[PDB]
Amino acid sequence: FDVIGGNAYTIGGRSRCSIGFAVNGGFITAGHCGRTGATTANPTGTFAGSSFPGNDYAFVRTGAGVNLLAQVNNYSGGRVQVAGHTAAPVGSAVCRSGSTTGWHCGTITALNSSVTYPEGTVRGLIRTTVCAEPGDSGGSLLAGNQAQGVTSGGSGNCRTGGTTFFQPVNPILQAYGLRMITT
Repeated sequence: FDVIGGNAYTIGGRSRCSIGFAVNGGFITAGHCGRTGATTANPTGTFAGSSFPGNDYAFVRTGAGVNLLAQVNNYSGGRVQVAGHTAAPVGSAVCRSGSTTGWHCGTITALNSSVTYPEGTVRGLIRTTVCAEPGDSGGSLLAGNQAQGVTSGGSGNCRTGGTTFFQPVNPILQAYGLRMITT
């Protein structure tokens, strides 16, 4: 089974979230998607660290038969190569891949933003003009070929527009001592 950024995965049968990025040992996604020990399908895996609220990140460990690719689905029948994870500055054009709305782009308008979800406050977020809908959570945010973050949440939708916040990738890699797959 191929793990590609932006694709749906399921948790207890529910397509709640999208894949963020492939890393050594599995993939990273949003913490609100599930708690440590929860199991996924497509791909088969287990949450092996989750931080939400406060942060919004998680790592899902995958095992045999799962190919971890340095790619993000562009939802036009192609893939985008993930080349690194150098953070882009405010004003940068960024595109999000998620399993509900596909590929949508916008610009970074703030860093270290806070939002208050029903569950509590999440801080340290990338604020953007990219739209997202439920199902897109956990999905990839790219500036060109550089991983920026995974979809956390926001307001609005892709029909009328909205504001979407992303958990930056660097703190996730640091939290779990992970390296992004490049090849």
